[PDB]
Amino acid sequence: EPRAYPFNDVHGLTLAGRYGELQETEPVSRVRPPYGEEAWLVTRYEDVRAVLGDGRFVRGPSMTRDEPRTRPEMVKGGLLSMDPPEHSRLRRLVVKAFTARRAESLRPRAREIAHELVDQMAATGQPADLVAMFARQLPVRVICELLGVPSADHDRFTRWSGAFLSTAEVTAEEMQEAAEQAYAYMGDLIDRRRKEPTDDLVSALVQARDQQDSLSEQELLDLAIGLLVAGYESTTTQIADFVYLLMTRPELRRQLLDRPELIPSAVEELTRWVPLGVGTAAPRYAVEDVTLRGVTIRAGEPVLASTGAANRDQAQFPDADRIDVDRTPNQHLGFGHGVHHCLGAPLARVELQVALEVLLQRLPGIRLGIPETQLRWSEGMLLRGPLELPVVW
Ligand SMILES: CC[C@H]1OC(=O)/C=C/[C@H](C)[C@@H](O[C@@H]2O[C@H](C)C[C@H](N(C)C)[C@H]2O)[C@@H](C)C[C@@H](C)C(=O)/C=C/C=C/[C@@H]1CO[C@@H]1O[C@H](C)[C@@H](O)[C@@H](OC)[C@H]1OC
Ligand code: HEM
Repeated sequence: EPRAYPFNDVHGLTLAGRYGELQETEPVSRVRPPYGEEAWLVTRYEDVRAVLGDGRFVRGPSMTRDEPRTRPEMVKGGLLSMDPPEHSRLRRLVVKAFTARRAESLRPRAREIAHELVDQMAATGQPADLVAMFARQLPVRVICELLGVPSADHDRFTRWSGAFLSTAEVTAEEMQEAAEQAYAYMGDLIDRRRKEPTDDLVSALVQARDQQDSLSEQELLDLAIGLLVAGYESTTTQIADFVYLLMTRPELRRQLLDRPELIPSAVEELTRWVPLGVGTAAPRYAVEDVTLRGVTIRAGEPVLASTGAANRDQAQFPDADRIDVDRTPNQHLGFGHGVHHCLGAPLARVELQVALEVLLQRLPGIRLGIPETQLRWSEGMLLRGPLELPVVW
């Protein structure tokens, strides 16, 4: 009676047909995930937005509940596990430091890094793996620039970070050692910056004040590592998926080569269209009974709000399955909605823009150097994207 979930096949970016059916016949329905409790699934744009934006739907129970999910282990904590007012306080301090202006200031360093990565690929000759050499490299290096990790330390910081990716095949202790190295280093960097501040985010986070409040020592550290993990795999996977789409849809590539000024709009349309998640936004828990589409979600029940399906809802987006780089309006939920809206979105936007700009300017003939049907797709079961993208140019 509840349907087995996820519906998405991980071996591709296709939106499961089941979503559209439910948007039409059963917009609030029951699902059984591979791990964790049965939950409600909400699929219409208006309802998904309503859930992520409604005060009666909270994240705190995540910490004491068996969350609907695709993997046996549970990754808990961070800002996304918090509710106002505690969430509000931490978020006000972070954004006071992590401004859209800071994000934009990073575009020139993001481009320089992107050029380096493309040099390194040209150096080893076609076919190069776009995933290993570029997509897994650009976002963690940009996070290094953002935080203020000295250039000398970018390689070891990148090495430790790759062990946090859901696609890493390392043992538990290997991952554990990489995490303790990342924590110790970050705590030390924070301590330097406190007693000798520079222009980087760690310095600004240390000095951030809000009506006499400040971030504690532990807060600073947990927030810095939280930015890394929230900002690495997401961006890496979306770069891979966007270039995969550029390489397999000639009209998309051609539109952006003829008119690179369309890249920012194409980044929005692709963020809308790509159902990047295997499943949904982090479960929200009802704090009281809430009636939605005339179904009563009872207090305490978990609710999985699919931004993947919402972004492809025909009721909100004309001809929703079409990728249209000029689409307007495009009020997609690809960076979420409500108090947990992606804190890093201006910088993600910068990176994704830069990735496409540099790749298209350096390698305008970039294309797959194996057939599409032979691509290997990640089975990490959190996000969808290719494990390797061998490319020729
Ligand atoms: C795909 C996106 C997420 O990836 C993840 O959720 C990463 C999960 C990986 C797969 C985990 O590693 C696995 O642990 C198992 C116990 C063993 C397994 N192997 C060895 C067989 C191993 O692969 C976790 C436990 C790895 C550790 C280092 C970790 O805590 C990772 C955190 C990364 C979270 C990533 C980012 O999501 C962010 O999660 C936070 C909990 C939220 O607060 C928020 O960030 C502030 C969120 O992004 C919106
Ligand atoms: C293309 C890349 C990215 C995508 C598609 C993405 C998407 C998201 C989405 C959908 C959420 C809301 C999740 C939910 O409500 O369950 C979120 C939250 C968050 N993101 Fe991102 N994100 C990206 C990149 C980044 C970057 C680069 C950073 C930081 C540098 C970042 C930091 C965060 C943090 C800290 C949160 C939790 C915010 C909160 O709970 O208050 N993200 N992101």
